[PDB]
Amino acid sequence: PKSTYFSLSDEKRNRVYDACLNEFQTHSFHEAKIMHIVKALDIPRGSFYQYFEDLKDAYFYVLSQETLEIHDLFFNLLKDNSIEESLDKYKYLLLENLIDSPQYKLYKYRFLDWTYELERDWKPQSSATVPASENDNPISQVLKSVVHNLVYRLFSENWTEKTFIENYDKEIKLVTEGLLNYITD
Amino acid sequence: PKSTYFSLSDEKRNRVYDACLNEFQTHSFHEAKIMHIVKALDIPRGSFYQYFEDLKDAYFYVLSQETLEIHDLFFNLLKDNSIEESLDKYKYLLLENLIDSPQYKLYKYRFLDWTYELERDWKPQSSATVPASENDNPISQVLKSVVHNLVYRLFSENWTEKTFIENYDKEIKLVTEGLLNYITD
Ligand code: HEM
Ligand code: HEM
Ligand SMILES: C[As](C)(=O)[O-]
Ligand SMILES: C[As](C)(=O)[O-]
Repeated sequence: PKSTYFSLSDEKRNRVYDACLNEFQTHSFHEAKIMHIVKALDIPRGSFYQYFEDLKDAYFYVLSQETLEIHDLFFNLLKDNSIEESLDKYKYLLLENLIDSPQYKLYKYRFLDWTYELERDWKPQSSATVPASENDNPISQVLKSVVHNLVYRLFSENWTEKTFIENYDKEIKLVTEGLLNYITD
Repeated sequence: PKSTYFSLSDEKRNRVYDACLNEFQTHSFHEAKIMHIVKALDIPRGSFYQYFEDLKDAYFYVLSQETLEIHDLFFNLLKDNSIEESLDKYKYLLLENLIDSPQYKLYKYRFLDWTYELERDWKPQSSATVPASENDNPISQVLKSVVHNLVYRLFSENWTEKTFIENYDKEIKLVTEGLLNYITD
């Protein structure tokens, strides 16, 4: 977003952010409209462009902020828990913060309704949403792959909560024990 | 594709398939054109529609056939190798059949240039490209996740071959030993 967005008071900036978040919880990016957001906020359309270059700007900003949060939900556990137990705890933070949440829809669109055009503009502008050390390491890449995939399938196959828990457990156990041990047992 | 495509002689059907494959090795789906394929084959445009409903039909068919092959490259090893060693061998089949191949471009577009519109039409029409038992199991889901992710990054970050091998090894070892053992060692 633009400097004027960041120079808003906490209360005003948080209101603007909430309206942008709410638009993206209820519409895919292709369906989202600047007009919806300004009518929610009851501000002239012009005001929107003082905060953001365009819709994409707001979308990327919302994505970056919510993803940072959903990631921190996991990465914060590693300060006070084994990776094993952090993963088991994260399962339930996901129930509360992803499945039973308005973010369910935000993430379904991100996962299913992405495009090369979005990726093209997203990737070069993006700041890390994971810890600085935690991008370059094999542990994060493996857990990313497997957990993102469970989330993708949750959306894709419209899993119930119990089906999500069942597969997460099976697959995170396989990751934890390894392929060799899972095979022996 | 339509019945008339399948009723072609092996030689004629294989020629048509090669031209469709070649169009998709050199263009993203959005950039691909029926006109390119028929000019390659030197047949009237009308002939194309006797073989396929539309471009999407040919694209999906090509994708399904090449993916079946790239998957079988792995799954065929499991008849004659430990899963551990099959994975290590697969790394090199990927060098020969993905990186140094015309399929590099076919797969880059599939990985990076997909859309909800494509997925919407793809998913319900798709037949399995993996063994019947091998869709419903946690091993396949974990290996899918991790290997697809290595492939995504290969394309995304334009990895050299050596960088692909380095990360594959690190990450497939972590999968094989497990997170616990990788941490201990
Ligand atoms: C243990 C849990 C997770 C880990 C370790 C993890 C890890 C990562 C990593 C490392 C990246 C950056 C990829 C790179 O730059 O190489 C990433 C990106 C991202 N993650 Fe996660 N993730 C986890 C769970 C989730 C969940 C539950 C969601 C959403 C429901 C999510 C959504 C995203 C999104 C939207 C991105 C942006 C780029 C992309 O799609 O890859 N992640 N994640
Ligand atoms: C050990 C290696 C691999 C395994 C076990 C694997 C497994 C799978 C599985 C199980 C599916 C179907 C997902 C489902 O229906 O739940 C799938 C789909 C697919 N795979 Fe792979 N895969 C591997 C490697 C590759 C590679 C190297 C490529 C291409 C370069 C690839 C490309 C695809 C494509 C294009 C699909 C179509 C749907 C999708 O994108 O998920 N796979 N794979
Ligand atoms: C500090 As904010 C997530 O309201 O822009
Ligand atoms: C049998 As075929 C892959 O040429 O349609």
